[PDB]
Amino acid sequence: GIEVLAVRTGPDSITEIEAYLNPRMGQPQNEDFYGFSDNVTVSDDFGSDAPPWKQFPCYSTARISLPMLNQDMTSDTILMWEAISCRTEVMGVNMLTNVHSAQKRVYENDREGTGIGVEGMGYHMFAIGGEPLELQFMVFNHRATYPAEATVIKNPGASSQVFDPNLKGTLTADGVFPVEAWGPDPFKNENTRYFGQYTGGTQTPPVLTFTNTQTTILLDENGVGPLCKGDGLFLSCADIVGFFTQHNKKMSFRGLPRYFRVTLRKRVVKN
Amino acid sequence: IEVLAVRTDSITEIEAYLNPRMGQPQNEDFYGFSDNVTVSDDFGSDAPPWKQFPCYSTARISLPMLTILMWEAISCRTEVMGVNMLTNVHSAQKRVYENDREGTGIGVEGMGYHMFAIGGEPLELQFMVFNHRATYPAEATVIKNPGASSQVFDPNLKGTLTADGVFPVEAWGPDPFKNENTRYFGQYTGGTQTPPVLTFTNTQTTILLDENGVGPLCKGDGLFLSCADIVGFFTQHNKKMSFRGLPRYFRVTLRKRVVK
Amino acid sequence: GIEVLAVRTGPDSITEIEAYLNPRMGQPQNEDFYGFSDNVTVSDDFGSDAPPWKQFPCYSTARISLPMLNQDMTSDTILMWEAISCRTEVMGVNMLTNVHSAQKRVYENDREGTGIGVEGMGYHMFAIGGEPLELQFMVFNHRATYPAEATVIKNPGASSQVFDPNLKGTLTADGVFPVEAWGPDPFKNENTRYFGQYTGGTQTPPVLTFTNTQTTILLDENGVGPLCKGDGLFLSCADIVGFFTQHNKKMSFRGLPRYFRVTLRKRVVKN
Amino acid sequence: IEVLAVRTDSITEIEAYLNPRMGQPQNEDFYGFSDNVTVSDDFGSDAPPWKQFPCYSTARISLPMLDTILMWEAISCRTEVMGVNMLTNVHSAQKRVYENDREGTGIGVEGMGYHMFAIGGEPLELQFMVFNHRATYPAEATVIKNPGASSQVFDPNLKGTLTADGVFPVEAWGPDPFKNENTRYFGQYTGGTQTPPVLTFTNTQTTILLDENGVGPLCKGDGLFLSCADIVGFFTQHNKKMSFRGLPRYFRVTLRKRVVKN
Amino acid sequence: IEVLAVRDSITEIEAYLNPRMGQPQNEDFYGFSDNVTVSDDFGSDAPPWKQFPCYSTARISLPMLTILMWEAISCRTEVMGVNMLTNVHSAQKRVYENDREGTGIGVEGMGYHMFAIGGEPLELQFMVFNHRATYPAEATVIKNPGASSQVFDPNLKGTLTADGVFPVEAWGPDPFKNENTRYFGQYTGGTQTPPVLTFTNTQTTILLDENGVGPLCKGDGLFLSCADIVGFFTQHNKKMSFRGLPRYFRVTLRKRVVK
Ligand SMILES: CC(=O)N[C@H]1[C@H](O[C@H]2[C@@H](O)[C@@H](CO)O[C@H](O[C@@H]3[C@H](O)[C@@H](O)[C@H](O)O[C@@H]3CO)[C@@H]2O)O[C@H](CO)[C@H](O)[C@@H]1O
Ligand SMILES: CC(=O)N[C@H]1[C@H](O[C@H]2[C@@H](O)[C@@H](CO)O[C@H](O[C@@H]3[C@H](O)[C@@H](O)[C@H](O)O[C@@H]3CO)[C@@H]2O)O[C@H](CO)[C@H](O)[C@@H]1O
Ligand SMILES: CC(=O)N[C@H]1[C@H](O[C@@H]2[C@@H](O)[C@@H](O)O[C@H](CO)[C@@H]2O)O[C@H](CO)[C@H](O)[C@@H]1O
Ligand SMILES: CC(=O)N[C@H]1[C@H](O[C@@H]2[C@@H](O)[C@@H](O)O[C@H](CO)[C@@H]2O)O[C@H](CO)[C@H](O)[C@@H]1O
Ligand SMILES: [K+]
Ligand SMILES: [K+]
Ligand SMILES: [K+]
Ligand SMILES: [K+]
Ligand SMILES: [K+]
Ligand SMILES: [Mg+2]
Ligand SMILES: [Mg+2]
Ligand SMILES: [Mg+2]
Ligand SMILES: [Mg+2]
Ligand SMILES: [Mg+2]
Repeated sequence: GIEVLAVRTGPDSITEIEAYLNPRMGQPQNEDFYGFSDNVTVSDDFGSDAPPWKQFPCYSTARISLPMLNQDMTSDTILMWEAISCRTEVMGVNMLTNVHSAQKRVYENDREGTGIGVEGMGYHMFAIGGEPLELQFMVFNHRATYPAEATVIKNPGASSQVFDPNLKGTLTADGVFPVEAWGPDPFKNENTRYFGQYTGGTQTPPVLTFTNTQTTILLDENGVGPLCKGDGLFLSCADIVGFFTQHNKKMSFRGLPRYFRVTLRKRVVKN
Repeated sequence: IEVLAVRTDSITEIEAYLNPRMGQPQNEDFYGFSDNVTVSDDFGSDAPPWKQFPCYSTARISLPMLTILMWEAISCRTEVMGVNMLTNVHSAQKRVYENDREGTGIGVEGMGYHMFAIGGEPLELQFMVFNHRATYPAEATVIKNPGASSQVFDPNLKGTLTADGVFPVEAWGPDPFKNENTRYFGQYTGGTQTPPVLTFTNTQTTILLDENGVGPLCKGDGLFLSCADIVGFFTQHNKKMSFRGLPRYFRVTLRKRVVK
Repeated sequence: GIEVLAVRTGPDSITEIEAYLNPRMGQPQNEDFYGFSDNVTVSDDFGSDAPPWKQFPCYSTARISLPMLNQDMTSDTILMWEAISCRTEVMGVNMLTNVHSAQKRVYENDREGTGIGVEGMGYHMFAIGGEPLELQFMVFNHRATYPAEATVIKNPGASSQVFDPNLKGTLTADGVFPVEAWGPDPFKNENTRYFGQYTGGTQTPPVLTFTNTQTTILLDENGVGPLCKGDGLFLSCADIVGFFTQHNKKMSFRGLPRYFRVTLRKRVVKN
Repeated sequence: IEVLAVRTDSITEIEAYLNPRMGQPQNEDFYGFSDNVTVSDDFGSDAPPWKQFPCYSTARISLPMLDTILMWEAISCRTEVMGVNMLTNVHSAQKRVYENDREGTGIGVEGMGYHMFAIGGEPLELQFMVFNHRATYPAEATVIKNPGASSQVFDPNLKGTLTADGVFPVEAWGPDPFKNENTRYFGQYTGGTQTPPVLTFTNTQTTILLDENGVGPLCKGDGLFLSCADIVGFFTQHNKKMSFRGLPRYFRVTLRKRVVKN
Repeated sequence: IEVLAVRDSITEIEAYLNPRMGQPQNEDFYGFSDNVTVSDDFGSDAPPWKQFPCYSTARISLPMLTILMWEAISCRTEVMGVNMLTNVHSAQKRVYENDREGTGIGVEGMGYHMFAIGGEPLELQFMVFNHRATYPAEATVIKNPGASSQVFDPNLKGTLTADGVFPVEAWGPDPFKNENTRYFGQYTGGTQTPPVLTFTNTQTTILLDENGVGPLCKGDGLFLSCADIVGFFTQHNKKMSFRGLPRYFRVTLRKRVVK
């Protein structure tokens, strides 16, 4: 319900922020497995499914405080920051050339060859908005009991295995909304742009690109970018690269951090 | 229909979801899945049990009440929702190293079949089957005794998608000889261990205007949405496999069109 | 050597035709395995190679009779139908979601899993022309003895395993020109547009798309579409989806029919 | 060459084919194939026999005879790998999908695709570069002898030109990006041995050969130089012996008369 | 740098960087790593020198020329020697090893292809798979980098100032810096992945930023960097080594007036 008016265009009308989101794969920060999940355990049935904390990835999010542009918030019009473009890069793609660190080998029976490296599912998504990303709760198995550390809808019922219009949330906190339990809500997010790709498998080769030359335009079909409510820019992502497999065949998620550059301009809006 | 001028009050937007109809009933523990797939020994004794195969999803959306005016669908967004759930490799899945009782679950793998249709009347179907001798269950809507020509194109074997969750995906497809008033789109990747590849964004708008600049015209002020979204197979520890589906989001923008 | 003159415009100037071509994978029409080849047998050497009839696919073709637009064919100029655009779709893709019909199972040793469905090579091609598709004879093994039912160059010699400028033909008949022995001739086909893709393997997943929204322009670099000599529109195709594998490991080609919509306009030509 | 006005019968089109040179002799039963590939135990005793490895195809096309002089300028091309249809053959003496059961189709052609072509007004300029510098190439092949360890990466001394058909090994020579000012080249490599081959064909694709300055290859000696290599994969026999399989390439080239300073 | 107008005025350079996969130049395995060994745990992880690839880099001296600077406006780049990967006879594990039959498997596995063109050294972010890895003395790394180095730590910076000693697995381009460099990278992982490479002399990449300004060559130096891991070479005894290829650079520069 924001009435959008004129773009401002002077030499001081554009700002740029840069930010990083570290991955939240499960293992705690400042400890030896930071960037990984704990070794994944698998239930015998849907009824007894209770994934332990640290064994599954959660979304990354941050609110970036922008310069406050309005001396008087009672004026007939105010300025808001409008996100018009971004650059985003998955960082540390270089580290995936490591095939020597405690990895199951290509020829395990012969105790020979390189490590198999990271392989399996890729889940890469990011979102840029003027308010938190709007979520739809949806799970593979509704009878999964998520641990206390996680933010989920408890006892969500059978309808949560597909679309249930009751089961909404917002990405309000870093490292607690499980990736497997929440996704972007296309019924909402009028003030956010999101982008995602899933490549499944457990032996799938990761495919990643990185360049500082690619800009994505964030303007909608009315030429309006995300408008930063309360001078807040919301960045969200998940970057599951695949799995790390140990000699003893235990497997963990590996994630990478994401870079964001967002170019914003001053937009007059009705107040 | 004699189509005259675009009117300009004059624009409306609708949003809808279609849940998948993979075979297991709603409001029960396996909703979103088929029942475990059984395989016949030969084409002559081929009776796929009810709940073991996916069916099309469909709905008619009631549009606001209205020479006549008709709602003309000019653009859409669509999205397969719940892609996020496929990051689950812990729920009762055959493991990567089953012989060692070790590794993640293998997750959902195998065939992707993704189709959607938006029109001003029900989707017109062409009946076509892998094996014409398959005996479909009573619950399913099929052409009985369709004959050998139903394994390829037979101009006689027509239908319309009039009901949700009963038209088998494996027996019906969009009819390219009809559907002048519907746009449809479909992608198929086969296999049983194929990596699923799904994308999601809110930045993709598809224009529904034909070559004459005319969108689907909503007969009886009804907008017809149809889809099927098979994501792949769920494999249990005991190697039983079932279809897994996901729900689809629709946004359609419509405008008032004057017609004769 | 047709001298092309003015395009006719106006409400009488365009016609649209729709047609289907059923696949010719080997098994006879109106019998239980229509849409399939017979089970593929494999030779022990190139010298003894003699593929039986029904075991290999052939090209589909039709000549569509167009409205006869000229009352007098002796006039200094006549009208010809000129194909300017087409839509084409592989029909029946829906059927490949069948993994229950007598298929080798994913876990055959456990008698468990879905069927493996249709997997392996995809060969998809179509042509639209004002005359028969012009062909180049070319074979994997020149010593192959084709059955009497098939149209081939007999005793073609070693040069037929690569390009031999002598080994020309035209796609004059339906369901008899083996796919594996004939391909489009890029030296000819001035009045035909053809398009093809091959994806090999026997375990390769089929990849097919279908929509009623995709139009292919058929005008050449001079703005001239295929001109229908004698009011005949030539449609050709092959749509090998992959193989059907039985429980006993016998394998057969599976094909699908193709839809054509062709938009034609009246073109004046010299006569 | 100082380039002046386009003098545009100012236009000519040529068509040609280059048969592959996979190793087995022409006019004999395995034409299009290599001989069955043998693998060495180590880099120090590595001598790939003649016929077991592919070589580049090349031809010079004689064009219509012609202060300043006229030269033919190639402005566009079509090219096509022909015979893609033959790869639907899964019956000709092929290892079977279920060999232990003596059942299934043949496995067909699978493995690496190496597809390159070049169109120039002089021979394609080459850079010598090899997997293993100690490989002993056969007498039939054109190689740099004793090329040194440098030749496993870039060495500026190790140059050649593609002057003859069917004798420059693909695995020892590639296009030189430091040269080829008067040639356009294009290449694609997909590796492996069981990789699915992917090939397309159409007569609706034309490639523009003009450079940044709007000049196409100028045909020195009124000669048009066509080169290629089209490895589609490996043929596997019942006894697991493997051989390269190649396909011929079509070229159409449109040329116009260009005035140049003599 | 305050950038004024585009100012005889154009120059072109060509260069190659040979790969630094680990085995020494002018010896029989130039282009390869040594055979890769694998640790039993993250705690005892000490990759020997020559078993892992490092970045290649060179500074190109530009012609002697408010001030004027050289501004890189376009490049061509190509991975050379793609032709050599058609070799399936040179001491490779056979397709049917049990039968001592078939071609060699050739080069297979991970592709890492990155290049950068700049007016100063490439700015690096340190990031490693396993922070407890002990890199050998020959390598340039951050010693005892801590758990934060397994993801993004803003304290863990370098610049690519030396050829063949910055491990690819420890350094990547820093998106927080590199305002005067253009970098491009693609990774495809796995150990049995088919390599996919293209080559042509018909592709030119524009190096101008959103303000129409290319890399400005500080001290009249042009900085070229790359890593081109094509995949692994597998011997009959299943030992595996990195295989790299050299990269070609063409760069077009123009004279630019700056304050
Ligand atoms: C053991 C197992 O995996 N059970 C799963 C169950 O499979 C059975 C089910 O698919 C039925 C059809 O509804 O078919 C088979 O059971 C038959 C018979 O129908 C049943 O009554 C008897 O118990 O055993 C028979 C042979 O097993 C399948 O085993 O399916 C459910 C979903 O419907 C769950 O997946 C359950 O884990
Ligand atoms: C058995 C078989 O597959 N035969 C095929 C034949 O393979 C031989 C061929 O590749 C030659 C080199 O020209 O090498 C091997 O044969 C050697 C020797 O050269 C030969 O004279 C002797 O009889 O056998 C030896 C091996 O023990 C290969 O077996 O090659 C042709 C193609 O050239 C056919 O593929 C034939 O089926
Ligand atoms: C023996 C081994 O691989 N140990 C792992 C260790 O695995 C643990 C698992 O065996 C079980 O005991 O649960 C705990 C939960 O924290 C561990 O997952 O995990 C650590 C990293 O967490 C490391 O991978 C060891 O090598
Ligand atoms: C037992 C079996 O799988 N039968 C197949 C049948 O195979 C036949 C083959 O075994 C041999 O006898 O030759 C004939 C040639 O016409 C058959 O190929 O084939 C039919 C299909 O025609 C069917 O697949 C049976 O199940
Ligand atoms: K930006
Ligand atoms: K819309
Ligand atoms: K024969
Ligand atoms: K041409
Ligand atoms: K350049
Ligand atoms: Mg909404
Ligand atoms: Mg119609
Ligand atoms: Mg011709
Ligand atoms: Mg040069
Ligand atoms: Mg910066």
